[PDB]
Formats: sequence, structure tokens, C-alpha cells
Amino acid sequence: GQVRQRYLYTSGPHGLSSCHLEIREDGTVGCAADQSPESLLQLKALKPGVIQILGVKTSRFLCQRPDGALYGSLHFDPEACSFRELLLEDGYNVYQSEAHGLPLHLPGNKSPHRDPAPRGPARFLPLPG
Repeated sequence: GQVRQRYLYTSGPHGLSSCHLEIREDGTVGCAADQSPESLLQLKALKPGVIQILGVKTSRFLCQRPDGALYGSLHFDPEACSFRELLLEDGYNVYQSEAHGLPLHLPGNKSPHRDPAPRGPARFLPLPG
């Protein structure tokens, strides 16, 4: 079982500071600027090309719902928590639900400030954890 511990970091619109993926005990998901353990996710390799992300602090599995929303769960669901590893020539890494092909991104259904023209999924940088 190949597993690694790393912090998920994705750049976004100017704000208080950097934005790091953060999982709450309530099962909510959002970014963090204080960089804490909640933003520490241990990725486990289920099958070649497919991995799972478990929050060590919350011990909750991060799964994406059909609507494409992110949320922590007390149970493992391959059909939603299974993600595919994407590598860009630029050297960035992104995740996409293999089950339905839904893109992985922070919650925000049309509302927060977003530059013109939506590129699509947000880029994530995994820091050693």
C-alpha cells in the first residue's frame, strides 16, 4: 500500500494570504491561510492511477458529491472518493474524480470573485507532510 503525507496548496484570488485546502470536523471544506494540520492529507494508492485522500487530523475521507461539491466523510466511497492523478508539463498536479469524471475544486457554486473565462479545475501543489 503506497501512501504519502503532504499538504494540499492551491493559489487563488488575492486575499488575506495563501489558500491551503482545509477539512473541518463538521465535514465542511474550504481553504486555509494559517496552514494547520487540518490541511494535511495522506494520499493512499488504491489502484494504479487511482488514489484516496484521508485527512489525518479529522480522520475523515474527502469525497466529492455528484454536484461536484467537496466534503469529508466518515465512510470510504470509491465511486466518489476515488481520484485520478494528473500531471501537467508545467510540473503541477491536479485531481479528478475517476468515477464520474467530476473535477476537484474548492466549494463555491458561482458566487466568489473569479477572473473572466473559467479555465476549469484548480491547480494543486502537494507540499511534504
